[PDB]
Amino acid sequence: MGKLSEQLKHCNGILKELLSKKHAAYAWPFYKPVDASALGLHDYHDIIKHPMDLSTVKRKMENRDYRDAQEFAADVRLMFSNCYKYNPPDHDVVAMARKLQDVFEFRYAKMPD
Ligand SMILES: CNC(=O)c1cc(C(=O)N[C@H]2[C@@H]3COC[C@@H]32)cc([C@@H](C)c2ccccc2)n1
Repeated sequence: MGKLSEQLKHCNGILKELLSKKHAAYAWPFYKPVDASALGLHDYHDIIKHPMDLSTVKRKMENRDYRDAQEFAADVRLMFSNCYKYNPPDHDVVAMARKLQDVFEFRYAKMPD
């Protein structure tokens, strides 16, 4: 019942909410890795050096990869940053990223001390 364990339980709660039916209308583009070939995005891996998605975050949490809340938050924010770097700001996927990041940042802020 340490501080790191407690903060990682809060992180796991956030991850479960991001994957829940409540947010599915805007969360679904972030469920699995970007399939660049399938979407015709043949420049994606030249522009994005570190791809990230919620299935990879879930795998790392299940494997006890994350040692603290800051490491978890860095991967979730990397996922949003990749979206803002690659996509024009008027694409629907950017509006969806903005909405899911608002859910993330407001609950992350309620981290137990
Ligand atoms: C994480 N996902 C993405 O970054 C992404 C990018 C693009 C995409 O085509 N981006 C190309 C824009 C014009 O040329 C350069 C950027 C399409 C989609 C798909 C799944 C999609 C998402 C939401 C609503 C409809 C469709 N996701």
